[PDB]
Amino acid sequence: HAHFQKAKERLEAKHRERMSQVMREWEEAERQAKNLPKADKKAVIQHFQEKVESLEQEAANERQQLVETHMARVEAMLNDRRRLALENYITALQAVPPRPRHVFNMLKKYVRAEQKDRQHTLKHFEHVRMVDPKKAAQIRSQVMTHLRVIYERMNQSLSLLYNVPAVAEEIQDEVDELLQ
Repeated sequence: HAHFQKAKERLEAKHRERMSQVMREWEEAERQAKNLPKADKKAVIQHFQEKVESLEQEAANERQQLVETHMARVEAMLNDRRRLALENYITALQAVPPRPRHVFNMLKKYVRAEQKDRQHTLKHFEHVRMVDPKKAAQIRSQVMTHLRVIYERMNQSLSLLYNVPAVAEEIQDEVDELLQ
């Protein structure tokens, strides 16, 4: 996500630099227009106001596209991190004999992968809800659906632990720390 915060910061510096050039050009336009009629003086104001307006719109566009790519990329990576962890956890469960600490460390990596996915998803949805509530209402369903899926999957994965009760009893408390 460093990739993202860096892009984010640069997007801002770009927009802020562009916003500065406009405010200058405006100043000069104002001056190089003093020797002008009212209607022509009001045209300059309108003109730079519309210039600022389009600049803000394109920055909004860049920001949106940036998060969109970010979400896509992070989802593919999180999915893979989850798949590998789940495999290592299931494989630990079937070891003969099963080793409690090894099962726990693999389970922890898997739970953390799922928690990461849930957290990232929720944080991005909440960001939208805070800045643009009406827009959040539009993706609400898709988001909650993805969250429920993560919840069901993690719980089903955790339930596998009860197929090896001896192991479950030995790591139950630490597993609780994990979910608490």
